[PDB]
Amino acid sequence: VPSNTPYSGEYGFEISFQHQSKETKSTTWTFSESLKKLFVRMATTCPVRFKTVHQPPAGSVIRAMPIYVKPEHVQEVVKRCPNHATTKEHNEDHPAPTHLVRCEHKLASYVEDPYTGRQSVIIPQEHPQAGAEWVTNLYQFMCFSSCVGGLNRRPIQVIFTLEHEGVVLGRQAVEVRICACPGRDRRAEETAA
Ligand SMILES: [Zn+2]
Repeated sequence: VPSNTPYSGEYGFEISFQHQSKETKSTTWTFSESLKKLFVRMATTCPVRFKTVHQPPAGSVIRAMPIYVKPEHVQEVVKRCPNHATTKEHNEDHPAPTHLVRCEHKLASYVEDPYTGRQSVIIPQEHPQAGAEWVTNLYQFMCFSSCVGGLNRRPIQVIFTLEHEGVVLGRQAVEVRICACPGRDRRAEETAA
C-alpha cells in the first residue's frame, strides 16, 4: 500500500505548477489549485516543478508513481491498457511501453517492483539554476482516464517522492485526470464542487 500522505520532510520538498496566463497558456494541461488536481491531455508534455528548501544528500532521486484514488481500486497497479501498451505509436524504442507515467529527463529510469508489480519512473534530484526557486521536469501520461481495460474511468493520483538510497525523504501528490479537454473538465469539476 503506497502512501499518498503529503510530507515536506526535513529538506522541505515541495511541488508546484507554474502560472498560466491567457496569452501564452498551453491548452494541453491545467492545474486546479482548489481541487489539487491536474487535468492533462494524453501523451503531451506537462511541466511539473520541484524544489527542496535544503539540499538533500548527494544522489537523491525523485520518483513519480501513479496510484488509484478510491479504496475500491487502491490495490490495483496503475498501468497502460493493453491496446496502447502494444501499439507501435508512441512506443518505438521506449524501454517501458506499459508504464502510464513517463518523464523526459535524460536519465529517467523506469522500474517495476518484482513482487507488487508497481511501476514508477525515477530521475535525479537537481539543484535549481542560478536565481531559480524551482526545477521544472516534463512528464507525460500515456493513457486516457477512460481507457477501457486500463484506467477505465477510475480516478488516479500521482505520488512524487524525494528519495535517497531507498529512503523516502519527502512526498507530495496531486490527482490527475487525463482527458481530451483539460480546461473543460477543470471548469466542470470546479463547478460541481
Ligand atoms: Zn490506453
